[PDB]
Formats: sequence, structure tokens, C-alpha cells
Amino acid sequence: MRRYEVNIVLNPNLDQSQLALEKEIIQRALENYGARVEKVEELGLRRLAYPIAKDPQGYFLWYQVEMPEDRVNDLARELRIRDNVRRVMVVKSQEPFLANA
Repeated sequence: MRRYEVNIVLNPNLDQSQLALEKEIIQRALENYGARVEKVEELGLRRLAYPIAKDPQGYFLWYQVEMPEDRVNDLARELRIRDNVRRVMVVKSQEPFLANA
């Protein structure tokens, strides 16, 4: 019983029309995970143009869910098996950590 954040990077090569279909498919995937979304965060990554200098292009979604930690590998396993998905990152939702004191 707890909440986790999902980090998935999909090939941002689809056009605008195709990108619209993702919003309809991505919404159903939340349900595929049998998890409920408590909040929706938009990363809006910045795709780099010909010249490269800013951050790397990609799409990172962050949502608060309510699912067991054991079924995470099962639902995560499906995400990595998809064609548009490149990898699956599952992290625990807790306080940040850094050495600076």
C-alpha cells in the first residue's frame, strides 16, 4: 500500500496527429497499471533542433498512484515490452537526498 512515480521515455518522433493518439492511449495505460492517478505532472521536455546544447529530447511523465510494490514489476514489464517504450523506471516516492551540508 503506497504511491510511486512512473518514469517512461517514448520516441518523440511521432507527428502532432500521432501525438494526439498517445493522450488517448496513455490515459488507458494508467488503468492498465491497475493504479489510480492522484495527480498529473507535465514535464514538457524540450526537443533539441539540428544544433544540440540544451537537455536531451524525450518525454517524462510523473503521476501519483496507489498500487502494491509487487505488481509494479508485472505492469512495468508490459511497458518495456511495448514498441514505443524504450525502458521502464520505477522509483519510490519519498524525500529527496543530496550531500551539501
